Amino acid sequence: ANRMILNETAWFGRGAVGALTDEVKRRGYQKALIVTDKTLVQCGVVAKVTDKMDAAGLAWAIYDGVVPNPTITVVKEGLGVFQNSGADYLIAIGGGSPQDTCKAIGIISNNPEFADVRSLEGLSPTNKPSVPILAIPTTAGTAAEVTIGYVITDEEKRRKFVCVDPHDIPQVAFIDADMMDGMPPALKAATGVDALTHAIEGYITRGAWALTDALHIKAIEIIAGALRGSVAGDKDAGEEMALGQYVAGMGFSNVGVGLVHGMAHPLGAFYNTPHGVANAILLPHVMRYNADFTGEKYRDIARVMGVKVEGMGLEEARNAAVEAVFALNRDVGIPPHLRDVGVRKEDIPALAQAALDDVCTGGNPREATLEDIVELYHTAWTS
Amino acid sequence: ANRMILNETAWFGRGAVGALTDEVKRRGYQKALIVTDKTLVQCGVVAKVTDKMDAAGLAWAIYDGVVPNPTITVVKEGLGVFQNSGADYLIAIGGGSPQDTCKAIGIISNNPEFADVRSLEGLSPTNKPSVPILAIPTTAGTAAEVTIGYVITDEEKRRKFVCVDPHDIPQVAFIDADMMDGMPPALKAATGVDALTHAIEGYITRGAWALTDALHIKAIEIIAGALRGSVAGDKDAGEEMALGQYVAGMGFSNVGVGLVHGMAHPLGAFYNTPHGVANAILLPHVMRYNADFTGEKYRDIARVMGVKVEGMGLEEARNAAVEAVFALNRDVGIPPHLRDVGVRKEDIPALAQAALDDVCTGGNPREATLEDIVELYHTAWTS
Ligand SMILES: NC(=O)C1=CN([C@@H]2O[C@H](COP(=O)(O)OP(=O)(O)OC[C@H]3O[C@@H](n4cnc5c(N)ncnc54)[C@H](O)[C@@H]3O)[C@@H](O)[C@H]2O)C=CC1
Ligand SMILES: NC(=O)C1=CN([C@@H]2O[C@H](COP(=O)(O)OP(=O)(O)OC[C@H]3O[C@@H](n4cnc5c(N)ncnc54)[C@H](O)[C@@H]3O)[C@@H](O)[C@H]2O)C=CC1
Ligand SMILES: [Fe+3]
Ligand SMILES: [Fe+3]
Repeated sequence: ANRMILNETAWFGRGAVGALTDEVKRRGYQKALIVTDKTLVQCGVVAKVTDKMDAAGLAWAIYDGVVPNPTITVVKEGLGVFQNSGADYLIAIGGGSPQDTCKAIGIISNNPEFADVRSLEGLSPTNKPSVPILAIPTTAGTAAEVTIGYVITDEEKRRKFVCVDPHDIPQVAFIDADMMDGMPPALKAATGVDALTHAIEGYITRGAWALTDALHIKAIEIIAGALRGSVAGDKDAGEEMALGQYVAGMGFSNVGVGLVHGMAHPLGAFYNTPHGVANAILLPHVMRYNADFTGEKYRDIARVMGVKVEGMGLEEARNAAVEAVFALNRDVGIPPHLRDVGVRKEDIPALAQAALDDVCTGGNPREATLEDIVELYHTAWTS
Repeated sequence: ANRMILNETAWFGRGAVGALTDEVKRRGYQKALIVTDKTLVQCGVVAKVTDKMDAAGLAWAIYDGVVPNPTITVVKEGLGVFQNSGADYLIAIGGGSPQDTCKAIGIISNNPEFADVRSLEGLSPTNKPSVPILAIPTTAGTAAEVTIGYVITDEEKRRKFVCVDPHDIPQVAFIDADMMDGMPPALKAATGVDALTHAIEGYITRGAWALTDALHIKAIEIIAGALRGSVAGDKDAGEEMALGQYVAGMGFSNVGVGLVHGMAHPLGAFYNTPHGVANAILLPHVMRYNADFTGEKYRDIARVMGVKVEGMGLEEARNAAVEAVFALNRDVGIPPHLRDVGVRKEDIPALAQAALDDVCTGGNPREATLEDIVELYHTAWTS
């Protein structure tokens, strides 16, 4: 049997954070800890929420110490703030980094034996649900608001580790493009191809089944249709991306991804490479590696990405899907090589071992060896 | 902004009730009231759940007094059992009737100011969540396990009233075709076209948007592909129908349906007509009435119902969709006229007024007058 964890309550569309004060009142919560970063405070994005909260007379404190690729230290700092704040719920405002941080705080806060943070890794044997989380994405996106995974950086060990826990699922997600319009184009592009990577790896993952297939192929269609326009600054394209990134989550959270996420995590841990950029560069190279274990599914990808696949045989359609992703990466200004974003040749053997041992690699529809991952990094390295 | 209420946790596939004992233990519940009917006790379908529960050492009581089109009297009997049982949670085993009954008991049981049952009608202003509900459908189906609506019969007033409450959403749904194989073919057919009706009315409802559209058109595809085979007794067709009926719910619960449900509720209340059979007879007639306010959407329906649309104008495609539903109704043995299932000509004026006042009618993409609903019943009535 296949399990689906989803958000019990989700609000979709420009103005969706408009619903938050009434959700909080109907739930009887008394005080929020908002988990976010200095940038979203600075740019006035957190204020879009706190202004409404203040107008409704709802108490909030704020932790803004989250850094991209959130570390064990960030989780413990935020945990310390929550525990002294008196908060009875959490509001995650940000991308993956604040949202994963918020999941770790919420879990540890109702399961205090996990406050070392490392022991949460894998299928966390938590007894209690997370402190309730209201999740507000500001990137488009990691789909953190609807996934049961969160990823934390162990600095001492130089590795991103995955915590998977149904207890961490947010009680409400607010998917509101107003909260996303301030993303620089490069951030829209990087988080866009992240979303696309989720949808494409979810579509072809070992555990894929009819429902996740339907969700994933619709998310690829929405993302491929909207990203160029969103990066260009189109309003409706921004709103489409907010939805597409989410729908991808509904799928990949429940069945997994593959070697792209597997190979992107070591780059995060070694170099602090943004997750989306690492995914964007690796995606077409890994799709080429996977092509022969994906049945007719690349034909579907090619079609929804606007390639005329009528008549074109399966081998040509598989290549047109890989090329449509190369073309998207170029069109939205993602650098094409790992060397352009600070990766070192010398590190590839160690990166490849960490990629092979990454839990996300298990979902890849083609069995990867150390030497295959070594070769793949070398292919993404430089011309 | 658009809201989605879904199941936080759902298990899909043959053997899905296999997960119930683990879900109960993880949740720390002490004692279930199972809400069901004498038929599912008699046919040994309840035992498929209680045998696993007994093997896991889990306490259960049982209320088996639910009748099709569950009355106020059934809700109060079940309420009385729950309140004296000591149960801390509910397991709904059945079709719409036990599942809607279980939602009413769960709500009333944590919201004692609604125990008259009539006051729950509409957007019930409940303060408290329902007693937690684990939902196990045995028909394919009403999608009750995932909807926020429930429908109760006021015998004295001769009317089905709709209660809409996010507090009633089941904590976990187990969608397990093993629990559905015992349905007589006529019940598979009647609940099948119910599922199809939900998906088609959801697809064209006034509140329809991108997410519900994707869910609905995928559910029409699954249902139209599997129903004939399921009615014939095909195993995999049965499993497909279990999924399709659910996916339809994920949509229509969150945006609504239309005039088919609106006109079927009076038949329930006047005659105790099965819901699905009334939906099946009315569906193609209402679809023809709606055709011109459905954009390109009947062309989508025609395609996924296996009509060759390659070089077909939208007018012809709209008619082929109406005809594909007539053809399905014939092939699965649904009587074609309202007169064949015990409706009276003399009642049509009163039925039409009750249909017009039914809250479900509001979603219809074409504004219905009394005269239009009168005419529609007359069209479905006889040769
Ligand atoms: N929880 C899960 O299931 C998943 C986890 N992840 C994790 O998510 C993280 C990546 O999160 P992302 O959203 O890609 O970025 P992020 O949350 O790391 O943020 C990147 C940077 O963009 C800035 N930023 C974010 N939103 C902005 C906005 N609206 N306007 C202006 N600046 C803004 C932030 O302040 C930050 O400096 C990684 O740690 C990755 O491992 C990725 C996918 C799935
Ligand atoms: N909750 C919601 O949002 C919705 C509500 N409904 C409600 O659902 C009700 C109709 O529910 P249905 O599921 O169509 O039927 P039902 O639950 O009323 O049952 C119909 C008959 O079939 C029998 N049966 C059910 N499963 C069986 C199985 N596996 N094997 C043998 N016999 C079986 C039952 O014992 C019963 O006698 C109506 O009262 C309607 O208003 C309908 C759809 C949506
Ligand atoms: Fe990702
Ligand atoms: Fe129905």
